[PDB]
Formats: sequence, structure tokens, C-alpha cells
Amino acid sequence: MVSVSEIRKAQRAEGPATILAIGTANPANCVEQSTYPDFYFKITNSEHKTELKEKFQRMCDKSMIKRRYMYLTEEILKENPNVCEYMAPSLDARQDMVVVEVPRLGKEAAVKAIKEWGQPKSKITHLIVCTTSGVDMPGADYQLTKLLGLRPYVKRYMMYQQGCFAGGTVLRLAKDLAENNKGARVLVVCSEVTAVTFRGPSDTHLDSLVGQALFGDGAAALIVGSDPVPEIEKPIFEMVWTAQTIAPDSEGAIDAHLREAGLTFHLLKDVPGIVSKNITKALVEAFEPLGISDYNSIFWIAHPGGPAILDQVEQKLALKPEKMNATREVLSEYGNMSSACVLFILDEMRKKSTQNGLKTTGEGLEWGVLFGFGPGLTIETVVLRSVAI
Amino acid sequence: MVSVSEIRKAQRAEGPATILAIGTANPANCVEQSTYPDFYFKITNSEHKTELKEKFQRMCDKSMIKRRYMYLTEEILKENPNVCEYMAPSLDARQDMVVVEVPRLGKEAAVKAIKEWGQPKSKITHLIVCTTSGVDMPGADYQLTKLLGLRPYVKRYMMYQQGCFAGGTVLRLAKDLAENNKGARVLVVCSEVTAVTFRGPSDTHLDSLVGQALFGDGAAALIVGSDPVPEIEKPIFEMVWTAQTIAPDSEGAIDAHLREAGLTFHLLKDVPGIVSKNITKALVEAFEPLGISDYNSIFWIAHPGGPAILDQVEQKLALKPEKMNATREVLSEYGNMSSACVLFILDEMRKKSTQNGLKTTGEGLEWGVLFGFGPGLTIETVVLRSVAI
Repeated sequence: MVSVSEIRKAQRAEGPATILAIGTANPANCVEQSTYPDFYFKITNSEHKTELKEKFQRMCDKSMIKRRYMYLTEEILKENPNVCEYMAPSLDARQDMVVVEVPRLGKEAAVKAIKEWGQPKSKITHLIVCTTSGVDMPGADYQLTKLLGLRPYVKRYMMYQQGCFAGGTVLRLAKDLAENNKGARVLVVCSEVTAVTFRGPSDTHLDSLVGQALFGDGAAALIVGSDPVPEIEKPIFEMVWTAQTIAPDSEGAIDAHLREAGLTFHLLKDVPGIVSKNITKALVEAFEPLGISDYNSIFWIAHPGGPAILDQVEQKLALKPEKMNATREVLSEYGNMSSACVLFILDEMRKKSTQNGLKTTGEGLEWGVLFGFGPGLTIETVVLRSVAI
Repeated sequence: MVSVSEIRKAQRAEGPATILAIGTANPANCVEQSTYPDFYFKITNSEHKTELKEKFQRMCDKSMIKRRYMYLTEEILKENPNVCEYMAPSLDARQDMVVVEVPRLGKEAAVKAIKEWGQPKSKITHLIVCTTSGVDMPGADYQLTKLLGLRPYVKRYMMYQQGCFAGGTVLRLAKDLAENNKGARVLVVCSEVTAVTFRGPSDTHLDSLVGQALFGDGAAALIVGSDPVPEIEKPIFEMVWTAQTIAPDSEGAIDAHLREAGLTFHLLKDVPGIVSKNITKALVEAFEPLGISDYNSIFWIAHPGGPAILDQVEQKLALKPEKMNATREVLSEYGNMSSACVLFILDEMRKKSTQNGLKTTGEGLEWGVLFGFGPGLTIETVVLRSVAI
């Protein structure tokens, strides 16, 4: 009696998934990088570890981060000595912090995106929440539904423990949700808080120490939908194609385990080298089909895992130095905010493009690429089209 | 120059997402329920807690579970006294177990589904992995890509810490991935291992004790795709519509926190009552549009959180006793396997329907419903169409 083909035709959307709003938020505590080596070796009781401190100083000076925003303060750290050691039982304390902070910080970004979008929050049909900072049941998705007053029937996607490539993952996911469901409007929230990874220094664990120089806190929210209502909704970027891959010869490059002492961070391989050696393949797969081979002719968003990733990618491809401007500006002002980073970079790029009177939201160019890099070694690729004005 | 509308038309699939294969697996250790009260009070050193033991005996006798499959053995428990206490530091040990067992057990189910499907594993384009048992970076998705030899460019969706409704969530997700991407073939793996939740008994925590009577281990895998190749691929069920909602007046009904002592389990409200009071609304939303109001005229798959959920739902709706047969058979033989449960029930239903010469894979009926129930209180609804033969 019932036609499933009719139902399917009527149920799906028509156009490309489009980013219609972007809002960001960060903890109020601003931590300068210039003075971080002294602060960090003092709050973790490691002033006697002189050679290690010099190594950290060099890491921080080479980081290309001016400041980061951190939920953790000196007062919180003084009440949690176990978080200040390299390896002490402290997950319960860290979970107590991030179970509340992740949704709190996410709500601030989401309210900003919803205001920019300008449409009723009751029209949000899908919610994607992503964090690498803590886990809980009901998750941060349920908390954000409650905090924001979304409809109880919002369709939720709780992305936990994903790592630094997940800014690309939430876009890859939102694309399918928006494009396959007529009228769908997806709220996407990436909210990352370093209270689960912060820990004291150890001279036999320099990889962990690198994480202490680079990771910072922040949340970014998007509204994504197909078939934007012309002159009511305002397209910013369109997604056209996505991919995810694991680079060869990268087993164990980046591992992070959630333990009784919190989330540990290890680096066993040359991440900048692996990314640089495999970025061309990723570009060819995405852009060969569009007939584009000049990678300076597209706009760039790259997860700034560290400055060396960016520097080696630029060197490998012969990118003009300006291609990574928006990426490096976010790195400089906020550090590596894991999954939220690339979403801050999209916001920086469309704001600077609009502010400076360029012709599109992608620096005056039509096509662009967004990359996420993280454990596996995983590379996420999102091909974007900019919007006029 | 480039047409995004042409790209979008060429990139998407045409028909409904279809389940094309189902395979399951369980740990080899079979634990009888009849003798479980004695075993459990003996391995946890609680034989002196006589009134509590009587309460557990009654829970087990009312469970309607004959046996469960458990990775944990007496030998493993004797090497882990901290797992045998109600509340002792033991997450590191539990994580070490499940980081390996979840992907191992998932691989066994996946290999069975892939064999049934019969097509090259290189045609798997998307991978969804779901577990409520442990977390790691790279996740179980990366481990299963490696173990199975999937292509490194498989698009992965790592569903961690979701809870008991997630059998419905992975179907809701697979539907969009398959339907919006031409040629996509999604491997879906739900793999649940109770080593993170097992713990000793406590007389002030009877809700936790209920979990010890009900949860068991197992993994189920699916191949999902749109546009099946006729006579090469073999449709089993088609997905037509999905929903997810949070029941009113259910805040805190089911909470589970991942702590230094592992995953705790709490029940603060009447779950069978909440599900029963809200199941009609869910059915009306799904079936009003199809013109169906007789809920005995559709085939049923319900997450068997406990037997009282099933009993009250049946009573509420006046379901014939046979509607929940396949659900109760899985409950009886395997217990509550969290997200994988409903996927075992689909397998039981299509096997018994085929075995007994019925006209469709949905007990001879055309339309059906699958429900997941879990933290939030969340209800997941999936409307299914059966296949002839």
C-alpha cells in the first residue's frame, strides 16, 4: 500500500550542506605564553628540574602561540595537587570539572551561533556535540539540549574522545544529516577543555611536555543546513565533498589514553613529516575531480596541531606564506584547541574576508580545503565553496 | 565554472538504507543465571551479606535471563580484587581489558556479517563502531579497520559512552550515511563488554545491583547500504524513518559515570513506567503518517533493558504476548547486551521468520518498529519495512 520511494523523495533535502552561522567561546582566564614556563614549573613544583625547564622554555618560544584560554586557574590547581603531578590518580576530579565546563562553554558558543542564525531554536532538528575532554551518561549532548532549551526530540550525535581531527569529522557528519533530511538544521558544537590533560612535567616524557605548551580551551558552534531560505538565512560556506584516511607508516604517531590519572598524551613519530608527506595525496583526491591543481588558488584551513605541521606543509607544497594566515592567527591567539580549532579558523577567515571587503568569505577565492589531523594518524578533508560577499 | 548541483546529484544514493547482512559474536564463557547469585556473592567476598544475597536471588529469578556470555572469568576476577569490590580504583585494569576485547569481539561479528554479505571488504566505505565499554585514542574504529584490513580511507564514526539506546542510534546514523552517498556500504559494529561495569554488591546501592543481574557481553555487526544490487546483495530490512526523544519527567532516570572505579550504574526513577507512558507518543509519531494505528499489525524489536520494560509496554498497548517473542528470546539467551541487543533481535527475527517459512523477514508482516531505551531518558525509534522471503 505505502510507497517507500515517495517517502524517500519527500524526506530528503536538495542542495549542499551549508554553514549558516558560526559562534565561539573561551574560558575567561587568559594565560600568556611568554611567562608560561615560569608559571607552569612553579605550580607543578618542578623548579628544581632546570634542564627540563629550559627545554619547555624552548618549546613555548617555538610554539607560535601568544596566549591560550584555560578553565584551570592557579586556585583550582592549588586545590588539586594530584592534577599537578605527572602521574597521580585524578580522573574523578578532572571529570567533575569537564562534565560541567564542556557543556557550559559549548552553550556560550551555541547561543552566539543561534543569535547570528536568527531563526527559532525550535527549528534545530539535529545536534552534534564533540569533545575530547571527559565522558558521561547522559552525555554533553543531553546537557546542551537542556541548557539551551532545544526540543526534546532533537536528534543527537555525541562524539566523545575523538581527538584533534574531529573538527573535520563533525563537518563530515553534519553534511550527511543536513543533505539527507529536508528542513534539517544541525547545531554543531565542539567544546574542548584541557583540565583532563594538564599534568606536571617529567624528563623521560618530553612528548607529554609538548602538549603542555600547545593545548588550550575553547568551543565553537555552527548551524548547518541544506536549502537555505534566501535572504532570511545567510550562507557562509558550502560543503561539497569529504574524506577521512589513515596515513601509511604512522602507527602510534599520536596516542592518548583515558586513565585513572586523566588523559595522557604521547607522540611516537614525526607528525609534521607524516602530514607533509601525505597531504598531496589528500589534495589530489579532493581536487583532481574539480580540475584544480594549483593549491595557492584555493583557501586554506588546517588544524594547527603545532607550528611545524603548518611550516612543513607550506614548504612541501610551495604555498605562499599568506595561505596559512587565518590558521596561524587562531594558533597565536588561542593555541591548539583540538576539534574546535578549525571552526575558529573558518570564523576568522570569513570575518577577515568580510571586514576587508573581499569578494567571497574564502579570502576572495571560490574553492577551499579544511583539514583535521589527529590520532591514527588520521587526516580529515572537507572541500568547501565560499559564498559571495 | 563547476556546478555543485551536478556534483550533489551525482554524489547521492537513490533508495532507502537497507540492512544487507547481520552477524553476531559473544565471549566464550557462558554464565548460567540460575547459579549466578552464589557465584557472584562468592567471587566478590559478600557471602556474609545474607539479606542482600536474597535480594539478588530474587532479581536474578525475575530477570528472565537464562544465561549471559561474559569476558570476565573467575580467574580474571581473582587477579583483580579491586574490580570485585563495590568501589575501588580499577579503571586502568578495566580499560586494559576492554580496549582489546571490544575490537576483538567486534571483529568476530564483523567477519560473519561480511561473509554473509559476500562482497569485497574493500567496498566498505563507512564504519560505525559503538560501545559503552571503555574509551581510547585511536579508538576501536581504528582498531577494527586494522584488524579487518578495511581500506585506510574508510570513513569512521566512533560512538563512545552512549548507553543502551545506541542500537537505535547506529541505525539512525547509518541510514543517512548510506542514503546520501551513492555506492556507500556501511559496516556497523556494536560491541559491549561488561568488564567496565562489573563490581561487588552494596546494600545501599540496589540500583547498581540490578545491573549485575542484567548486563551481558556481545557484539553485532551489520552491512547497510542503499541501492542493493539485485540478486547479488540480499536485503533483510529497510529503514524508512527515525526519531530520538527525551521523555518528560525522566531527569536522572538512568545515569552512568566513568570514574576511577570504572563505570557506575544508577537508577533514580521508574524506567518501565516512563517507557510505558511514553511509548504511545513515539508510535503515533512514527505510524500516524503511514496510516497505521494497530500496533499488533507491525513487527516489534524493543531493547530489553529489563523484563519489566517489556511487560509494561505489552500491558500498556495490549500487544499480543507473541509480539515480544524475538526480543524475549534474546533477553533469555544473552541478557541485556546494551547497544548490541536490538541487532541480535533483528537477527533472531529474520532467522526465525525465514526458518519457519513466513512470507517476510518481519514475521510475515510488512511494517515494523525498533526501539532503543537508555540514559536521558532517551527513546530511539526506527521504522522498518520487511523484505519478502
